Amino acid sequence: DPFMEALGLKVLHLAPGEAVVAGEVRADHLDLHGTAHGGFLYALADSAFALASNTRGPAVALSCRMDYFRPLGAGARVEARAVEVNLSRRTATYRVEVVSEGKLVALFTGTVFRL
Amino acid sequence: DPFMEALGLKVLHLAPGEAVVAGEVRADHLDLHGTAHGGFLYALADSAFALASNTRGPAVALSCRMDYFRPLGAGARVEARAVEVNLSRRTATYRVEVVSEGKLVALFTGTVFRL
Amino acid sequence: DPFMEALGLKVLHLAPGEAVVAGEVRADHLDLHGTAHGGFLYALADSAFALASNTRGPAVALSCRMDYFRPLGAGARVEARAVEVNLSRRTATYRVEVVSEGKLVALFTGTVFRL
Amino acid sequence: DPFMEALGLKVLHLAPGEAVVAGEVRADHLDLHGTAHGGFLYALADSAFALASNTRGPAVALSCRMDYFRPLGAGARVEARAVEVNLSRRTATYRVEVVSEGKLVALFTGTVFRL
Ligand SMILES: [Cl-]
Ligand SMILES: [Mg+2]
Repeated sequence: DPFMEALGLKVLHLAPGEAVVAGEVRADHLDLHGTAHGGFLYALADSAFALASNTRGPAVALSCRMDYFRPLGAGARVEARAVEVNLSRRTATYRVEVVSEGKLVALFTGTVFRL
Repeated sequence: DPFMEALGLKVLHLAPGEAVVAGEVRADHLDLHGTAHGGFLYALADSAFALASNTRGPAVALSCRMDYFRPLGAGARVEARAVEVNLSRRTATYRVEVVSEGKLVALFTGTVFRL
Repeated sequence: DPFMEALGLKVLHLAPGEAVVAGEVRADHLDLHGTAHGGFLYALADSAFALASNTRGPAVALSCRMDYFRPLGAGARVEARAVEVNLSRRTATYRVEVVSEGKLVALFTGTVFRL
Repeated sequence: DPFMEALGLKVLHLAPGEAVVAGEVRADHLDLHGTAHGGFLYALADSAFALASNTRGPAVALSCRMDYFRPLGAGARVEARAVEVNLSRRTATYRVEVVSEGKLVALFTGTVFRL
């Protein structure tokens, strides 16, 4: 995955219906506030979401939600843990918890269309 | 904005409560499908969202939704147009339309907490 | 629609990809705070959403988002105005504005899976 | 809660950061398809969401997401089980699972603004 690699993300866990992607907030991931850009944290969660969902077969995202709980400073290590919430014949939904220092710093919810 | 620059995004319009950010889907923005990664398109929309929201004063994102309508291939030019939907004293909501070739390819909805 | 009827909702306008549903905040629509229950406002928006999407053929709702901006008191007349944002072969997305006395009370965003 | 009462909903469990609300899909809860109206299921989840969040002090809902997985028929007994995902100084987020006959019917995600 080009974008994943470009962001320095690594797959730490992969299994049917699940995946964990980890990354560090680098200097090129900060925003106007000096903290982790919302797009970086989303990209992280979305990547885990893409991996987990596609273990069930080709799937494309339809709708995703991202809830942010605490701004992260440069150097933070973040992990996105994707778990399967629902698996239908044409769609599937996953929950992705974004964790840093053992606490949930963001919550991602996404649904895909199964090809 | 470091992440914005790292993704090759440019601000094309800025005004009270609004902003337009544009970018091109580069080789480092593709995903496992060979099309624009969901995180790239979100980062684009989120950047316009951040700019528009912060014209009203310091604001941080609370919850955002991204709805994807068509996968984009390498080289696509994309524009994220942010408009203010609601402005309250402690929160504000924006709609961000992602357009390519004159058509809406994604819809972003986000709410911020005003600092 | 039984639930619509039960809540006293009326279809004011219905055309390709759009619909307007109206209702009044009744005594049986209030929450403890004494204002319009979030579920009532959602039911109103969801009803317009359903009618607008049906104009394109049978479909089932997948994911919906409701953003609340202002509280409504008992007796308020309110409307849900749905418009089509995207129509694809397999899904469709609509925006629904909940309005009362000329003010935007809430914003509903929803996607359906076309059957 | 008037609206809760009107829909026949019952509070089964209420503890710090969590709540369980139960109800039955009645004749006045159906849509045209003859299945549980999306607004009824949302009202159920929203009610548990409200009760769970109130355990932390007064708060108003900002943004909520509802993901529908399975249709429910008339007479079905259903429950909304809310759990706290995040508690911050100014906001809080909850996950609410809508269950019937041991199956996950829908997933509700909501954030409140703490007063
Ligand atoms: Cl959402
Ligand atoms: Mg009644």
